[PDB]
Amino acid sequence: RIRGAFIVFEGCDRAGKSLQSRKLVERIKAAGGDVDLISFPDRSSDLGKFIDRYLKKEVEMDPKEAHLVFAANRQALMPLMMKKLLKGTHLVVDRYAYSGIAYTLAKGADNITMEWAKLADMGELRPDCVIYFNLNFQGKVSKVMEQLADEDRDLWKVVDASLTVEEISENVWNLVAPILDNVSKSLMFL
Amino acid sequence: RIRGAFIVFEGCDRAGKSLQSRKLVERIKAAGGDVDLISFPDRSSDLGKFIDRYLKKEVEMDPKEAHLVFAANRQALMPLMMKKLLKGTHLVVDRYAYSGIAYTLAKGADNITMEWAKLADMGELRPDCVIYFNLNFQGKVSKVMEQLADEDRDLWKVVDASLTVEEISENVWNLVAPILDNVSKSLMFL
Ligand SMILES: Cc1cn([C@H]2C[C@H](O)[C@@H](COP(=O)(O)O)O2)c(=O)[nH]c1=O
Ligand SMILES: Cc1cn([C@H]2C[C@H](O)[C@@H](COP(=O)(O)O)O2)c(=O)[nH]c1=O
Repeated sequence: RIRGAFIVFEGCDRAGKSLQSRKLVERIKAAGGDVDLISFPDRSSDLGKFIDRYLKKEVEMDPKEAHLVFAANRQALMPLMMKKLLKGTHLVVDRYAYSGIAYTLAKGADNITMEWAKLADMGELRPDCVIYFNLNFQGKVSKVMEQLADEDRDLWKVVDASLTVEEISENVWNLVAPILDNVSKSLMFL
Repeated sequence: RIRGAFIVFEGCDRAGKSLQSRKLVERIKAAGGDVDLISFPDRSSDLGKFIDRYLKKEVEMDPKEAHLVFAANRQALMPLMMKKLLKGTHLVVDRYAYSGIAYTLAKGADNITMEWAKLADMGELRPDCVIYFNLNFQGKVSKVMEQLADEDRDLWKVVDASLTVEEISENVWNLVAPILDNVSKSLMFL
């Protein structure tokens, strides 16, 4: 067993996650490393195109409905992701189950709790590290992201997404690099 | 609290569930009762039309993906269903979470268990009675339906779907009628 690391980037919209994920992937390749970039929702599947329609406000879904649909989109990619990590390929993943929970809880729907919202993604891979880009609807998403982060300060590392692009990139590298060495370990699951 | 009963019909395809559900609804109305008929998957929503495309083999979904999507389609209707029962309206429901489990387990996918498959539908209403129409892919769906039925012989009543239409209708009435009187009770959940 020689496995890659599983790195998740989380945060509110506009936090520069998309760019910082491409940069981390570039640093890992500059270290001769094998790495793939995954982004959720995965819009390339049939369900992902439905989700894209949802995000464009062309189709509607209730809170619990939408929660399970975004989770199904993640569950769909677990065989591919497990194969890649086991081959030794690192995964950098932009948004994951935590976005799923935070965006679902921020809707304030009746009869949803955090305990309920954790059921949908059970069995999915657990990341070796979650990088949270810390920078209204987005305001309550951040509140949930803070509660998740403080629930598990082992997994969650918080970067200052207000600093410069190159500066954030540097701080992310400094957190992630020790993990790349240390994991080559059993897979962890939610 | 004066609530209606929640009756689920389950079984393999071709078991006459669709007709027997319309007949039960007719008997309840003939008893002056308020009743609505619900069928899953609910093809009238945006997600339900996606599911219809799935069943027509026009879109694809992996086992775990499909499981959560069919479950989201059920979760979507829970506010409506709870409102109806609380108003005293009986619900006769053709297919439910149990079909969801059975059809999902019959695919024989890797890394699915019955324990996993029960997570998606948690929080949904639990029926007061499940009528199982007892009459290859459909062969393993029946095997799962038998295991579910024998797990909980309080809830599950098994009818002989080989007898005549009018005869099955009679046997279903004889099981359901005592429940209609007795529930008018707290709601039960999965
Ligand atoms: C992964 C995920 C994303 N989202 C949202 C966050 C974004 O507003 C949107 C698309 O994200 P994106 O901009 O990163 O593509 O989908 C959810 O609502 N639930 C989820 O589970
Ligand atoms: C409710 C439900 C139905 N199904 C299947 C059973 C049928 O083959 C099909 C449509 O059922 P229908 O003929 O009762 O409309 O969908 C699932 O695969 N999963 C589910 O959760």
